[PDB]
Amino acid sequence: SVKIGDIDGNGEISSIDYAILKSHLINSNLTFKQLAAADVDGNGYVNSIDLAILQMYLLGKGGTSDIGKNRIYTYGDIDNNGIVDENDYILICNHINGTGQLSDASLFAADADGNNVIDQTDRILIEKYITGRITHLPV
Amino acid sequence: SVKIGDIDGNGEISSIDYAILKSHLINSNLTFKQLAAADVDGNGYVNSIDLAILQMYLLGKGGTSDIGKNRIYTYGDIDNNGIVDENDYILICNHINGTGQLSDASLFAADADGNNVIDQTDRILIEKYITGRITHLP
Ligand SMILES: [Ca+2]
Ligand SMILES: [Ca+2]
Ligand SMILES: [Ca+2]
Ligand SMILES: [Ca+2]
Ligand SMILES: [Ca+2]
Ligand SMILES: [Ca+2]
Ligand SMILES: [Ca+2]
Ligand SMILES: [Ca+2]
Repeated sequence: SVKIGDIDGNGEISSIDYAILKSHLINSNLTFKQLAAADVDGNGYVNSIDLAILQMYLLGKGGTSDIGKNRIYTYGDIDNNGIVDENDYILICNHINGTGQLSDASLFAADADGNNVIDQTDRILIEKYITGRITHLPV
Repeated sequence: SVKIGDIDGNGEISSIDYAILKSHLINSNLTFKQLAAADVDGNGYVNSIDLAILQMYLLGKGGTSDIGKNRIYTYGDIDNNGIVDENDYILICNHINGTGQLSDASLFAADADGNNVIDQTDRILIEKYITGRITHLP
């Protein structure tokens, strides 16, 4: 499960989560799972606006946000429309071929073997899943 | 500062906060300030619904709530209308006299000496505050 804002993965939202995101925005260091947790506003990309929303939440000053909620994801569902199908395959293929970069927040769903790399193995697994040759993704 | 759901007052919302509130609902023990923090849904009373909302939040399953937000308190402003006047005084007097009980969440605003009791001392102190004899409630 991915908890929005829970950058260190410990299940609770704290100033350490914020510190890790702030450091990442200076020098990238977050895993795919952390990038999914870091996309506080849900627009797919991890940036200083996400950081700001997390700051306002932690200081008690925030409006309504998804911080603390479990993020809805399905492995292989890269566009997060609730189905794994050939449009998900296209997104990962273009990513691998250099003709379209996956959003920061969708890398976790694309990483079908959970090794924090997007490569041919992920594509093949999604291909097998779509065509019914495997019942689930290994992750 | 009162932060909603932050029962232990450490500035963050965690499983410890839930444990303290659950313990209180079994055997009452929260301070007035903790009661203010525990009224998650803002309805004035601290009960199992507040606990349930905190539980859902900590499991990542909650809807929209005020958990984590600061709730601004003005000492002596019992009706939360932004001024301290005779109407706040009446609310504390009735409470003391047993002719109307303050909500759990307003006890912190009424407690002029911070001893987690509302008694004749809180009445005298708000009187002095309203009439300007004391510059601020202790
Ligand atoms: Ca955390
Ligand atoms: Ca974002
Ligand atoms: Ca899809
Ligand atoms: Ca992979
Ligand atoms: Ca706390
Ligand atoms: Ca309540
Ligand atoms: Ca008032
Ligand atoms: Ca008192």
